[PDB]
Amino acid sequence: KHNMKAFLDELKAENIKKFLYNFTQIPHLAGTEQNFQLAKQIQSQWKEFGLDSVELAHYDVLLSYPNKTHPNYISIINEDGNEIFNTSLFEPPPPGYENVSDIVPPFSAFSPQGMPEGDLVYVNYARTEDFFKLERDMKINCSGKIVIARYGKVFRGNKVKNAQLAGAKGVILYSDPADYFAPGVKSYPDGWNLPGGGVQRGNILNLNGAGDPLTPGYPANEYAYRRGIAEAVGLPSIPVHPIGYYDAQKLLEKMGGSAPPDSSWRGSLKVPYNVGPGFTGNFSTQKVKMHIHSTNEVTRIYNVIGTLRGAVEPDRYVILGGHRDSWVFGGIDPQSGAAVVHEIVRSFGTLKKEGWRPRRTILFASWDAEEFGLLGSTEWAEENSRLLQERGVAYINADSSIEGNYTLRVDCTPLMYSLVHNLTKELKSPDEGFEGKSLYESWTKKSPSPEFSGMPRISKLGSGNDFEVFFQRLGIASGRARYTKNNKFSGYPLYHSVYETYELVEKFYDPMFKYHLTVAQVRGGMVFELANSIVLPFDCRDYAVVLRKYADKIYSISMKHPQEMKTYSVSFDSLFSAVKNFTEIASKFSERLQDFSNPIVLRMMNDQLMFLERAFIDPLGLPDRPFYRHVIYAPSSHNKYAGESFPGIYDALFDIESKVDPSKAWGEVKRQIYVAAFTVQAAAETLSEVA
Amino acid sequence: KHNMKAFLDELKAENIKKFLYNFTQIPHLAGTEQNFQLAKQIQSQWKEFGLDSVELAHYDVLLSYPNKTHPNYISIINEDGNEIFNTSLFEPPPPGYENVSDIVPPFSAFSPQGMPEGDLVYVNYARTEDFFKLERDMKINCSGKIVIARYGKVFRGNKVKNAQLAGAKGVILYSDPADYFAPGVKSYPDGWNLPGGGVQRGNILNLNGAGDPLTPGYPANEYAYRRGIAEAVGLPSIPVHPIGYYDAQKLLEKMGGSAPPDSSWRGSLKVPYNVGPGFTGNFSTQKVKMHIHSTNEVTRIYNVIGTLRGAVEPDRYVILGGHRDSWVFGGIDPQSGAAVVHEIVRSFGTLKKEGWRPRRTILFASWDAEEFGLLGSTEWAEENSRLLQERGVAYINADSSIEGNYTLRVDCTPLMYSLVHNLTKELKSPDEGFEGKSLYESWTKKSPSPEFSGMPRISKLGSGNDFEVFFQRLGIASGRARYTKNNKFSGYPLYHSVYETYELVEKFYDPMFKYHLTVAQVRGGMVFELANSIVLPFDCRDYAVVLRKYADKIYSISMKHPQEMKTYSVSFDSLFSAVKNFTEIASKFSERLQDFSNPIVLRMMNDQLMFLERAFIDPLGLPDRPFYRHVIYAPSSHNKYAGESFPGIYDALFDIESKVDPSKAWGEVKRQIYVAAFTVQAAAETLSEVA
Ligand SMILES: *[C@@H]1O[C@H](CO)[C@@H](O[C@@H]2O[C@H](CO)[C@@H](O[C@@H]3O[C@H](CO)[C@@H](O)[C@H](O[C@H]4O[C@H](CO)[C@@H](O)[C@H](O)[C@@H]4O)[C@@H]3O)[C@H](O)[C@H]2NC(C)=O)[C@H](O)[C@H]1NC(C)=O
Ligand SMILES: *[C@@H]1O[C@H](CO)[C@@H](O[C@@H]2O[C@H](CO)[C@@H](O[C@@H]3O[C@H](CO)[C@@H](O)[C@H](O[C@H]4O[C@H](CO)[C@@H](O)[C@H](O)[C@@H]4O)[C@@H]3O)[C@H](O)[C@H]2NC(C)=O)[C@H](O)[C@H]1NC(C)=O
Ligand SMILES: *[C@@H]1O[C@H](CO)[C@@H](O[C@@H]2O[C@H](CO)[C@@H](O)[C@H](O)[C@H]2NC(C)=O)[C@H](O)[C@H]1NC(C)=O
Ligand SMILES: *[C@@H]1O[C@H](CO)[C@@H](O[C@@H]2O[C@H](CO)[C@@H](O)[C@H](O)[C@H]2NC(C)=O)[C@H](O)[C@H]1NC(C)=O
Ligand SMILES: *[C@@H]1O[C@H](CO)[C@@H](O[C@@H]2O[C@H](CO)[C@@H](O)[C@H](O)[C@H]2NC(C)=O)[C@H](O)[C@H]1NC(C)=O
Ligand SMILES: *[C@@H]1O[C@H](CO)[C@@H](O[C@@H]2O[C@H](CO)[C@@H](O)[C@H](O)[C@H]2NC(C)=O)[C@H](O)[C@H]1NC(C)=O
Ligand SMILES: *[C@@H]1O[C@H](CO)[C@@H](O[C@@H]2O[C@H](CO)[C@@H](O)[C@H](O)[C@H]2NC(C)=O)[C@H](O)[C@H]1NC(C)=O
Ligand SMILES: *[C@@H]1O[C@H](CO)[C@@H](O[C@@H]2O[C@H](CO)[C@@H](O)[C@H](O)[C@H]2NC(C)=O)[C@H](O)[C@H]1NC(C)=O
Ligand SMILES: *[C@@H]1O[C@H](CO)[C@@H](O)[C@H](O)[C@H]1NC(C)=O
Ligand SMILES: *[C@@H]1O[C@H](CO)[C@@H](O)[C@H](O)[C@H]1NC(C)=O
Ligand SMILES: *[C@@H]1O[C@H](CO)[C@@H](O)[C@H](O)[C@H]1NC(C)=O
Ligand SMILES: *[C@@H]1O[C@H](CO)[C@@H](O)[C@H](O)[C@H]1NC(C)=O
Ligand SMILES: *[C@@H]1O[C@H](CO)[C@@H](O)[C@H](O)[C@H]1NC(C)=O
Ligand SMILES: *[C@@H]1O[C@H](CO)[C@@H](O)[C@H](O)[C@H]1NC(C)=O
Ligand SMILES: NS(=O)(=O)N[C@@H](CCC(=O)O)C(=O)O
Ligand SMILES: NS(=O)(=O)N[C@@H](CCC(=O)O)C(=O)O
Ligand SMILES: [Ca+2]
Ligand SMILES: [Ca+2]
Ligand SMILES: [Cl-]
Ligand SMILES: [Cl-]
Ligand SMILES: [Zn+2]
Ligand SMILES: [Zn+2]
Ligand SMILES: [Zn+2]
Ligand SMILES: [Zn+2]
Repeated sequence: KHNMKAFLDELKAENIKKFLYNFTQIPHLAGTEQNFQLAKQIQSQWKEFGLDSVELAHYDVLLSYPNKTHPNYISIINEDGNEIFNTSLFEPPPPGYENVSDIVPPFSAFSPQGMPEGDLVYVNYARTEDFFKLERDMKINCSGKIVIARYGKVFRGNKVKNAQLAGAKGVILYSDPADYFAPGVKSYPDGWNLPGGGVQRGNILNLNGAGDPLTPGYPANEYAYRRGIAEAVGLPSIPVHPIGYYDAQKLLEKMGGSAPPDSSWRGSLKVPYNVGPGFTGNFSTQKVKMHIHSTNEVTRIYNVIGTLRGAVEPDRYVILGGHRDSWVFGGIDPQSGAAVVHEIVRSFGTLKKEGWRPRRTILFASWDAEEFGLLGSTEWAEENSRLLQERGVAYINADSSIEGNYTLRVDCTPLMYSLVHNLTKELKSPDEGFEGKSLYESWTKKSPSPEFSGMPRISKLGSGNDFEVFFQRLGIASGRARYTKNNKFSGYPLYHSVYETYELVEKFYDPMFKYHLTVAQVRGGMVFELANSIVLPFDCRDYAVVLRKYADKIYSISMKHPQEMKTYSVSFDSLFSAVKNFTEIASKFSERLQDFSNPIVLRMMNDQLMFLERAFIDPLGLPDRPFYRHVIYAPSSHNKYAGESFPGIYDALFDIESKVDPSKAWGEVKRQIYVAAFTVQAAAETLSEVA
Repeated sequence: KHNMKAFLDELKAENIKKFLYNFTQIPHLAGTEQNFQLAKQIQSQWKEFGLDSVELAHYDVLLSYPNKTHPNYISIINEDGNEIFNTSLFEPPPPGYENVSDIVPPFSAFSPQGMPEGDLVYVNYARTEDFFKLERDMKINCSGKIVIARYGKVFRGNKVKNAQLAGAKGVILYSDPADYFAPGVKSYPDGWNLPGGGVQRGNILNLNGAGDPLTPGYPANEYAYRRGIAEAVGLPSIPVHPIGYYDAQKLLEKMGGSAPPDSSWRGSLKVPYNVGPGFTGNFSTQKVKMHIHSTNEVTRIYNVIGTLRGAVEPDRYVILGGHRDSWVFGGIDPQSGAAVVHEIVRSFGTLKKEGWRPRRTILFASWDAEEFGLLGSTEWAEENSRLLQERGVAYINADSSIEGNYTLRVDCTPLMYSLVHNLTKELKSPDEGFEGKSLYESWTKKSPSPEFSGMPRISKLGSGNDFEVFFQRLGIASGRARYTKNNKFSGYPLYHSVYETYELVEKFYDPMFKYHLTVAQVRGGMVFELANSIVLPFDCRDYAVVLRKYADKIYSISMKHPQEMKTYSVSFDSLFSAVKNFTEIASKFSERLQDFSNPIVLRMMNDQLMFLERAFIDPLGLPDRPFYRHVIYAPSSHNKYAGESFPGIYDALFDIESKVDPSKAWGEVKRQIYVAAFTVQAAAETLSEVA
């Protein structure tokens, strides 16, 4: 038979291993010839694997690169202008790769050029609350200072935005061993820890979903009109550069000024973690100078798009997508994901060559330039938005399959919760001690739901990956699954470093490729069910449950301000009424879904299921973030990686006690309650009987 | 049999007459108790006629009314402040209605209050080109003046916007007999002409599609958050009032200053049509003073929504809608339309009681507050946008059925051209001299296409009626049809006057109700075909033809500026390429549509037809007009009643030789060409094979 079990059994750990090795021998930086060659290879292989059509979709987008003959670095400079200490120009390359060319040195993509010189202020993780602590409590002024921040906790672009708005003239990002060095494990190449010369690359944009900074709204095709750089979306206005903890110790060790306010501001280096500004007495005339010469350049990128035409509903699309571009070798990020996609395509192709086709169309995507701001996925979705709007059933992401080997991590829409529970109960756990048990059992044991006994944790989608345009802009039900560590937004120690290699994975993460295989079964099984189940495998009742949880949560935030809610008559009654109505109507829809040979009622009902995520989209977008249109979820305004629920109301309430016109601030809270209550009711009504 | 002929044969002229009489005995002003009672009557009758469900949908929107105890009027005031002439406080009521209560006196709805006093300037029709002529050529400054303008040619709201931006402190609108008095016809009650005491009511908003001025984007339901009046959409900032030509002669006769620039500025009154400013020598110390005391008030309105559930595709909606609120008796506007809708519902109900149901769902709507800015239709569409987005096949409007008795007038999307041609070839002409001939024959003879031999004229949809939200905001294929005169945007003489009565229609327009019956057959036949045809009756190839015409036209406007197109490299190549591609893909889709027992391919193909109008929607809207989202058509920025093609490019090019930064202006032209080329290509691609 051709069923899910046939599909799953065809997946092989050994193939995933072969593909990972093949994808990680040379760097595949977006916009480089090597990454174009890999795109062509993937295209050719997906054709040989059996897909109906496999095309490259190219765009010309703004990318950023260091200048090869004018390198970026940071100095401590004495009063005579002698540079007495310089940060490294590159990470010491790993064993056997010391002769690999075209390793991009560490840099912060999209940093402007500049050579700012000044006094350092240490700002912990550079979070919103860290700047509150500095400015409001400690009375430390960052204006005209160079800020030094440790990576971790929030997306690095939010750190830069926070430093910019604090008046900083430059930002230095570094990896503290508190966050990037697990006690009792060896540094690469002898274990999976970050050495002191390791450095995390990464872009520092604040795109808010825009895609290519020059073409918001429209694909960056051959005739596209581009904004000038001054009007580009999301570029930082101050220079930024990342360094490792050997170099960071040299910058931090001389810091004076005020003591850290408490222990949560202290990392693991042998320094005081003084906040500054500037250095202690003897070194007080020394300064820090950045030298940043990177350039932004419009550059061609290439997505690979593979189609497996559906037998019955070819106009309904289930999409499996993940990126292909990497910072250097991409041993984990993204090739551990891309190798799993490659094997999934191979398995679907094997069934196809035997005469099988999925009920609905499956689209497979190898996205480019994800590392530079989700550019490949976003441009393609901008080009194809009308098709995706009207035909998109679901999107399953496929970045790194493993970021650890402890347990599964799933983030998805509530519409997929039941699908994920049912699928994981039918898969074998790969975990030591759970042989013969289900993946559901091991996952639930290791990552219990905080809400429900005997259920696993499933998180909200935020952003920082290629599902963003599909979910937050277009409102297509989306999900992701990967293996993870026991720091959830910080990344694993070797993230975006030259040390993320095939050997890292094969030696230290997954030598038997069993975790990769389990992730292939989860991602692949989800796509199989979404593309093949007669009734789409979405349970609207699961959205009703979470909407009540999110309403309770946002009401509880507001109720920290009872006097103001009395004064401005701030009521959540409409939102609770909408949620109650959604619960009622969803329950009745579920009964009809169980209770109907009629393909029109089926498809009418499948259309109701498919357009339910779509109904949470507001065509006017969220305030000042027009590309985040989903009213229930958006990436947190303080941390792109985290999802926030009822984001319009959440941001209206955030730090509201600081606003100088409380009448206006609370009016905007009420406006957001109305928009949310209306959207929930309108989504509910899409599930009512149609006439 | 139950087929279109059965439906059409059931329609009766005598019933339409009975309904028109019933709907026009008392005023039905939006927000009044009389109009709520009529809503309840219509609801009850549509239920008895056989509809499955008939509900009222109410909203609380901003309306505007004169103050009953402080009337609006205009004076000529002498230097001592004696008001030596006053305009009328009401129109002399028509015979037998002199005791009707609650006739709203003439006023301009949404005028602010004020008592501005000043010198008059006469501005012809107050069009953009009239202000260009005054300000640029004649060097006349309207700042701080009261402008007097004749009604006609463009929507009165555009006149007010133009006067406001010229710096006017008040606007007086009047009906000139040149535009509102047909030579050789008697004034009401002895014929259909406007008497000198007649006055045209009408709102003067510039909503640009927003709906209720206080709740743009969202329905004005019970919990809605409202803007403050200062942030309301579309309200004028200067007082405005309309008068008849007896009163206008008294204001114009003393005008001095400069002579009218040419004869196109002279109407038919025995005055010089001096442009001013101010009065001739002897009266130069006299001024004009307005006294406006109207109030804006949030008021409940009621739509009636009737559903006839489809037998096969109940989740596909064909909508027949038109307004019910009138300024006074609504003898033509809108009850000549509403009576036709009532008879159409009655006829569909007759088939339904015999066991018939249409294939798709038909929704029937009696909209409220159309006269105050399309408020009822727009609020309901805001409430139901997700349902309409995903399920809306077509919208057919149904305002006034007759505005004359000369020939048919059809405005619609190109997708309906073939439907309209085919239907009119099967209907009998009601015209004298064409007995036994088709309506297509009489219509084509009387209103020949300017493009094609042996075809009738069909115009572009603009706005000024309830199809706006469906077509320009939501992108649902829309059409309208009515009988008209041989002044196309000016209205008929008694438009929005107390004289628009049942007797006006019965005596002077359509005594045998044969024109009303013909319009019922056209509107009703269109709804029948849209709701019943197996394949939706849309021909995508007709859109390809018009897109080329519109591309040629916009290129020709640009080519008035060859040096600038050379300098700024302004190319229309992408737009022509998109149009060529749309033509090719549409031709291939049409072949497949002819060449496919498979209901999924059918419905897939019907979905492609239904979503083709939707594909012309840009979710970012047009510049500064977020509710006009269709890229091919928008209401003209100079005349809400007229449609403009490629409006984004058209407005970027308008008066471009006057812009002080030509580089920026031409850059925006290029940006609009890219948006249009992309949208045309994206719409084309929705017709490609789906996978
Ligand atoms: C959840 O679903 C329920 C339906 O089960 C839905 O209930 C609706 O609530 C609205 C808003 O409260 C009701 O609106 C009322 O409608 C009647 C006419 O039917 C009006 O007369 C009422 O207005 C009067 O009273 C108001 C309140 O005191 C006054 O402000 C006003 O000036 C009038 O005096 C009022 O508009 C509506 O009838 C029900 N519909 C039902 C029961 O079918 C509820 O709105 C849904 N929740 C959300 C968030 O949508
Ligand atoms: C109408 O439909 C046609 C398809 O029938 C479609 O044609 C496409 O045109 C684009 C834009 O011209 C082509 O883009 C080229 O793609 C190749 C790879 O296939 C690239 O190598 C080309 O780039 C080079 O040349 C450019 C121009 O000189 C340079 O600017 C660039 O730097 C490169 O050197 C170029 O991107 C595309 O291949 C075809 N697709 C086909 C034929 O299938 C056309 O775009 C449609 N019209 C609209 C408005 O969409
Ligand atoms: C990764 O695998 C691919 C596919 O097997 C290899 O590319 C092939 O290499 C052979 C030998 O040079 C060529 O003849 C084929 O044309 C290639 N096939 C393609 C591109 O589809 C590639 O060499 C492998 N890369 C590494 C680094 O091992
Ligand atoms: C840090 O790097 C800088 C730049 O390369 C070094 O300073 C330069 O030294 C050279 C040769 O001695 C001089 O000709 C340049 O004028 C210097 N450039 C600048 C910008 O100062 C510096 O010596 C290095 N510091 C350390 C400690 O290695
Ligand atoms: C997950 O599996 C459960 C258990 O099989 C499914 O729930 C059953 O679905 C069938 C078919 O509708 C019903 O007859 C049963 O009553 C359901 N059992 C329950 C609710 O306990 C559920 O549909 C599956 N989820 C999917 C497919 O998304
Ligand atoms: C318009 O027609 C309607 C419906 O025939 C009339 O309303 C009915 O009037 C009778 C007699 O008063 C009542 O018993 C019914 O309750 C009404 N039916 C309804 C409202 O559905 C109405 O009187 C007519 N109006 C005019 C001005 O002729
Ligand atoms: C135009 O109307 C105004 C307002 O009613 C008239 O002026 C008023 O006359 C009364 C009684 O004679 C005075 O008590 C008021 O003080 C006047 N009001 C104002 C505002 O001036 C005026 O007479 C009318 N003009 C004509 C020609 O009929
Ligand atoms: C309008 O009527 C024409 C003439 O009947 C229809 O065109 C015909 O459609 C049938 C069915 O597809 C074809 O087999 C013929 O070749 C067509 N004749 C032509 C193009 O001259 C046309 O489809 C009708 N328009 C509608 C229904 O919107
Ligand atoms: C990079 O630096 C070199 C050497 O100083 C310089 O000549 C060139 O302008 C720079 N390249 C850029 C900005 O692309
Ligand atoms: C901080 O720095 C600059 C001093 O140049 C000053 O303009 C700014 O107002 C200061 N802000 C606070 C809050 O102290
Ligand atoms: C993989 O699992 C084993 C068992 O805990 C351990 O040796 C190793 O630390 C894990 N690797 C990583 C990268 O967590
Ligand atoms: C209308 O005018 C009367 C009489 O002058 C006045 O008392 C009242 O305030 C006005 N009504 C309004 C503004 O609604
Ligand atoms: C017209 O009127 C006012 C005079 O008060 C002046 O401020 C304005 O600049 C004038 N404009 C032109 C174009 O003459
Ligand atoms: C109706 O038609 C006849 C014939 O031309 C004519 O008496 C009359 O002017 C027409 N009525 C109107 C309002 O045009
Ligand atoms: N490849 S990844 O680490 O999962 N995503 C990248 C890019 C994310 C973004 O730009 O939103 C990052 O977080 O730096
Ligand atoms: N009833 S009608 O005359 O066709 N439409 C009204 C309202 C139009 C509008 O506000 O857009 C008018 O033109 O004044
Ligand atoms: Ca773009
Ligand atoms: Ca509204
Ligand atoms: Cl992922
Ligand atoms: Cl109409
Ligand atoms: Zn990644
Ligand atoms: Zn990454
Ligand atoms: Zn009307
Ligand atoms: Zn009207």
